[PDB]
Amino acid sequence: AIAMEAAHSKSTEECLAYFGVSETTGLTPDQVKRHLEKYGHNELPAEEGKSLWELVIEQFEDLLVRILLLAACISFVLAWFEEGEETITAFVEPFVILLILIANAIVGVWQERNAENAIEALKEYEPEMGKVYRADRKSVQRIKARDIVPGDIVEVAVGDKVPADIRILSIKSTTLRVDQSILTGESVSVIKHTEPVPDPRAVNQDKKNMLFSGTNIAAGKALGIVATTGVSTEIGKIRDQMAATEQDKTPLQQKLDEFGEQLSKVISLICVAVWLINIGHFNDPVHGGSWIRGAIYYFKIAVALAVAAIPEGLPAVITTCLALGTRRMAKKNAIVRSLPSVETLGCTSVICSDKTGTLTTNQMSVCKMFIIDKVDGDFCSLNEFSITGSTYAPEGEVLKNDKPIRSGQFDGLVELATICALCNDSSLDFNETKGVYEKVGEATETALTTLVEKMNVFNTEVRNLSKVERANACNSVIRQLMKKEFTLEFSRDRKSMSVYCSPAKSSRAAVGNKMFVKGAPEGVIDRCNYVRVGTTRVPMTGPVKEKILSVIKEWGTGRDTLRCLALATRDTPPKREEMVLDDSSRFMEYETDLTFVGVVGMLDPPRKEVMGSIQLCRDAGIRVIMITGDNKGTAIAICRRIGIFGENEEVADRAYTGREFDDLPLAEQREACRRACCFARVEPSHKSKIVEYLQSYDEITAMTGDGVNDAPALKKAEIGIAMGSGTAVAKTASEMVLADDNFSTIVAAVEEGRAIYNNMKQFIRYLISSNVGEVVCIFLTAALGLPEALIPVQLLWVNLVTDGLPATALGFNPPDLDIMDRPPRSPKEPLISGWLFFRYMAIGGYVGAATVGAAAWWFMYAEDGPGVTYHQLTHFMQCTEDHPHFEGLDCEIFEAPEPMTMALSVLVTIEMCNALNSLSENQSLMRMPPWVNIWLLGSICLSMSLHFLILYVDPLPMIFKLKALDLTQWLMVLKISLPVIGLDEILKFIARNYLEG
Ligand SMILES: Nc1ncnc2c1ncn2[C@@H]1O[C@H](COP(=O)(O)O)[C@H]2OC3(O[C@H]21)C([N+](=O)[O-])=CC([N+](=O)[O-])C=C3[N+](=O)[O-]
Ligand SMILES: [Mg+2]
Ligand SMILES: [Mg+2]
Ligand code: NA
Repeated sequence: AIAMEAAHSKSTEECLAYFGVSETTGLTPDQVKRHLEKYGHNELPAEEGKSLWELVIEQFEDLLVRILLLAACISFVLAWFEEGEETITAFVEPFVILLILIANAIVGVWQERNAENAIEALKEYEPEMGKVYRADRKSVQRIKARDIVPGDIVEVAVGDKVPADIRILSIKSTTLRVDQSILTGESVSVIKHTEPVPDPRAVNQDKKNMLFSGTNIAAGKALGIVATTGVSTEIGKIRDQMAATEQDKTPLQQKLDEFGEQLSKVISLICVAVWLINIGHFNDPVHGGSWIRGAIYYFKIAVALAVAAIPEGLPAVITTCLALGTRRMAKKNAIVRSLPSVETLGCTSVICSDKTGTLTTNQMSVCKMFIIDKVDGDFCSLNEFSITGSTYAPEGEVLKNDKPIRSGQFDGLVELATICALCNDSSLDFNETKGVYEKVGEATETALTTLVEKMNVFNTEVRNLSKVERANACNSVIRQLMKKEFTLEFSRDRKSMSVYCSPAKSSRAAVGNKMFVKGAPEGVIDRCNYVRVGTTRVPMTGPVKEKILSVIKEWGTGRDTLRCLALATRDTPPKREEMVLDDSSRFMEYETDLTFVGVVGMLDPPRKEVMGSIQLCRDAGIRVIMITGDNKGTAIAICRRIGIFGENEEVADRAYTGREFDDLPLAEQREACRRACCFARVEPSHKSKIVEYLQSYDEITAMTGDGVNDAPALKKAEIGIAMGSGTAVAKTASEMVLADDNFSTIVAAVEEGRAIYNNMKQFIRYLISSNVGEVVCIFLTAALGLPEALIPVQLLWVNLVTDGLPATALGFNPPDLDIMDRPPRSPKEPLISGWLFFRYMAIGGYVGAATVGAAAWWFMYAEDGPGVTYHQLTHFMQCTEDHPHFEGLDCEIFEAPEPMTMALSVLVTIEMCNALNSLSENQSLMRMPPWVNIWLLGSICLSMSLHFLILYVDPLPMIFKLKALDLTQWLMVLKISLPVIGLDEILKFIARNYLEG
């Protein structure tokens, strides 16, 4: 018994005992190390996978490979029992088949392993984490879930993942709800308690005092103690049940297997059609005149073709593509959770992004602020100000009219600054490490803390105070004046919050306790009946309200697009008891009969790149919808400002608020979505509905989200996008995660999606095309009787290079060139277009011709070379027998190692040229010089060394039936290959200047 048995049936002390730790200290470095060695890291077994060798063996089991590797033994164990003994070639022949076949598996394992690596390494970008308490310090630590030792103290809050099996110690919140969907199969969140369950053998649905490793905190916060980790996890003892869940294949991978297998069919027919037509040649003297031998040799030709020219692993290539793709993506702060996601991402047609934080920086600060100044019936003067310093740091002055003043010398600004600090839940904190201050709570509010500290409306000291105390200086001071009794926080219905305070130097304070109100101006204003003019209060007249509002609009609608709130108090607050501090609806009741003090106005600029990334979207034909927390006015403004909306365009109907939407009928809602770009003050549901309608127009939609309650809409979206600083519960629902929470990154991701598509297309063209040619060649020698240009072994070598090195080097092609200037790709369109197929044949076929051509040339038009048998090079089987056409031509010439070291000498170089045509799908080599993909270029040279080496190191060429050639002859190779560069080039030009899309 290594595990703590039935903690579900124990008390909190019985659990704090078994390991021995306090919920203040946590596990000491000692016990940390001790449990780390006795129980081990909280993670599954480092499963091995397989060995190279064994995998190679597995690959050696094909119908064709078993057949061929045997059909070569027959022709060898026969070439020994004949009459005419020169056995060396037939001896080494089936062995080379073996060596080559092995080298197939070599690259096989090589590339798959490469694909496997780009999978695992994705997880390095987003490790598992959790909050713990250990003896080190009394603060909250975060660590990788593998670093959690069964025994330490775990902290869980709204949006986190239970990193281990914990027994609940303290329900920090009030109602603890847990998303156990992954294990218990119960999506609906369950409530949790600290009472001990009786039955130790109780089912999960009963152990409602336990939190399971992989379940998600849905509502509230909690503390607990770890009982088991590693494999003994309630989930870990089930993960042995299913190890293989890659159940599903993208419609693209599908469409590809469909086509590629369908090609396998044609490749097979025009294979046993090659062997079949050569039946009258089963009795030739060279075959010892044996039907059996005849069928053996040509059977080798057909099968050898089958084995090479057949597509070795199409589904693998897609994989190679995504692997490599996701690697670049993740490197760009685009963490792609699912694989199919990426394929889809290319087709992204719509992007729903949130303004706050994603489209803007969220560097919250207060730009301007105003208060009433003089009121005389219709005369109403304002006090406009400006506060310098966009930072969260209190390093700025409060200008008035471009001249700095002293906030304190205005009573309006006094009450103002107080409201701020006393309506503030967050505050600041100087950080020593980074050497800067940082928010502590909601940034909206913090910017307020900053303002107060900048205002210093009590002239308190600063320079003599440390940069640590400095941060909460004036704030503390304001707390010294007022005691925060209770708070009535926000509610999207009334749009505000209030606090309640009593004076400092006062014990019997009846008419000394006040109420501080901060909320959106819209509303806060309408519930104001008085206006504070310095330390006075005059009745809140129409005209005043009228002006107040005019400014608020100027600011919000201005080239500053300012989020501004209105601050006010209640001098006549209901009895410290008359308030029932429970019901939200009642809270607005108490927040009436107010005095309007002032209006702050605040900024959170849009990320620099954004403008550009949006303009780009327009180019790539993608649509962009901003969802924001601002009113329609400000939202439209922001939209105009960042290029979502034009400077002058009529947006009347292209932007909605939650309300407006809801006040629409559904048939018209669906209608809106088709042209909407800006949504404001919407509810979490609205997202999902928006997505819905966007689907209804066959849009591929990216949806940003980061809230627990976002999860449904994200999940409904084609591409869910969760923020890196978002709920993990949100991320579990999303297809991709934004490391840098940036809208610009989204856009880059989409671009990458498109580029990957291209690379997939590149690896394909060159594959399929090369192989097309690989067949036509061997079919021509069969359709013309020509002494075959390549023999089985020669062909399997070339193949074993073409799809071995220069092929994989295409996995290193850079992105294309007009990739973003075209409209988004449709998931509906076919993988290989009609024109593309033709392109494949054109090149492919061409390669066969220049393969038999290379032979044809060394004979008929054989310059300075033997043969020169102009006509009837066709029949060569009529030579030993019917030789009245023989003239200075020995028969053993159609068996010369020259036409071979021509065909093959050309093919290998033609494949190099083809590899270069496959840099860009449509873009010329003039626009995309071949010196662009260094790696590919490298493969060429490597391959070239092997070709030379199989011609110049005697063991090789002899065994391969190949004699090297002179320069006067290499010229023919080039003069015969390079025309492909040009042919494809021509074709690309038509695809380019005629069928752009
Ligand atoms: N559905 C909605 N309907 C109306 N207003 C909303 C809505 N959603 C958010 N808001 C308000 O829009 C703002 C968010 O940007 P975003 O990132 O959300 O797009 C939010 O700021 C405050 O109320 C919020 C707020 N608060 O806790 O959330 C507290 C406030 N306070 O009293 O201190 C004031 C808010 N305010 O808007 O004035
Ligand atoms: Mg092949
Ligand atoms: Mg938000
Ligand atoms: Na989803």
